Amino acid sequence: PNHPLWYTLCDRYGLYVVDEANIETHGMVPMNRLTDDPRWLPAMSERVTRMVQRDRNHPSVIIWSLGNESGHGANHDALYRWIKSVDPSRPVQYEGGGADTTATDIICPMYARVDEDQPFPAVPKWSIKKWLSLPGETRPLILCEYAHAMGNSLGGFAKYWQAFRQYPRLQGGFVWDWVDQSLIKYDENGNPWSAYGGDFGDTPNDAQFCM
Amino acid sequence: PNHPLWYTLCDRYGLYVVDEANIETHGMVPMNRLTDDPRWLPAMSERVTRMVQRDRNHPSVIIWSLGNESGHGANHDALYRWIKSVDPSRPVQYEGGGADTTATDIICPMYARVDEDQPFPAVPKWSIKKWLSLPGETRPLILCEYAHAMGNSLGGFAKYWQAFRQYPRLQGGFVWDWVDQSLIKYDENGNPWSAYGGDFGDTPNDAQFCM
Ligand SMILES: CC(C)S[C@@H]1O[C@H](CO)[C@H](O)[C@H](O)[C@H]1O
Ligand SMILES: CC(C)S[C@@H]1O[C@H](CO)[C@H](O)[C@H](O)[C@H]1O
Ligand code: NA
Ligand code: NA
Ligand code: NA
Ligand code: NA
Repeated sequence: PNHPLWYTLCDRYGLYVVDEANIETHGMVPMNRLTDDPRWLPAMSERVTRMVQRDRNHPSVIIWSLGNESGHGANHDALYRWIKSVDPSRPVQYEGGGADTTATDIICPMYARVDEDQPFPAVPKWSIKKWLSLPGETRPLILCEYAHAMGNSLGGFAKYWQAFRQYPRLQGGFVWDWVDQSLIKYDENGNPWSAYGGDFGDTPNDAQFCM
Repeated sequence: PNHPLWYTLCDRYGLYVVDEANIETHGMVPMNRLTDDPRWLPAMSERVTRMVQRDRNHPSVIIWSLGNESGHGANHDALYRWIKSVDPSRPVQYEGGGADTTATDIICPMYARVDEDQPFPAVPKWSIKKWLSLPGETRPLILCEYAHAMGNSLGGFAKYWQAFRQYPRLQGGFVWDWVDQSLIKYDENGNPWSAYGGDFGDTPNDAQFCM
């Protein structure tokens, strides 16, 4: 959840918002080790329930998200249903565990390509055009993350938009991401420079991936 | 419906057969002027019902077709249901009126392209990949006619098969078509040669489109 003023501005300037719970357990092995553990349901529930209690009156928020990269656990299904029950005015989405689980109203993959499939075991990233028509699938598809803008990037961006415009159910996505997470440091001449992972003695680190 | 021996051979050699009623009113304006006319329901019913009564015991026949290029009329819906009722063991298909009407269990367009949409009024031919995922659509797609092999042709044939293999619901199609409808004529020297439309004084005619 963001600083409270953010929603006020989106309400007034006009931007659709996906409000997301502060829940990410990416480094766990497997990714859903905590989210499928009932012992952690309480902690997770508050991160979801208290967000809804705080932001449910903001018109800018149109979709609720159960968090990010935490695999797919039984706790997600429980909280998915809690939200659907308490606030039926907004769809609920969550990408963990394959982007099309029982815990999401929207197929919301991250970095699924336009025409090329990436058949990873258990959690494949199908071509988005293909994903829509898989047997029995009927939901809209909006990428929660796509077009990783790291450095000299965004090659192939037009291919996504051509598909978005051609396929009714391909309803867009959220580019990753808005601003480089570089930090200011100062050299001997007191000149400020942009720093990334590892520049503060932090280790281990993932260097420029924060930009 | 074909010569009776054809079904015998298909049963024994092994070929899936689409048995089609002898009904085509392509030349009408609009194309469904007769098929939507109840006065013509009797004549049409016999062409469908008598076909089913004759070939319903052939295992090679796996799909029934209500005919060809006769637009979409109420008579089609009536006969679609008649077949569904008397023989639930075989899906019923029909391309007329848009290839995805209420008279077909299979999206069976003719010459719909792989990636390119052909937004014709009332009866558009959508890209086959796009067709499968249109809002609310769930049926399989098998082209009743594609890759018009007229003369030096079949360019782009590989594009269809790549799509067929990638998309579960794109289950193939029927190339148009098997053999040139050329007829033999003889010159002054008694030497035989292949003739087409117009070579018999027949006029008006459509020349080489029979091949
Ligand atoms: C396979 C790893 C790179 S995971 C990858 O790292 C990215 C770095 O910007 C983002 O955080 C993505 O959301 C994450 O899935
Ligand atoms: C005249 C075309 C626009 S209609 C086209 O003609 C073809 C000729 O081989 C086939 O008969 C197709 O089935 C028919 O739709
Ligand atoms: Na779209
Ligand atoms: Na990053
Ligand atoms: Na297929
Ligand atoms: Na022809």
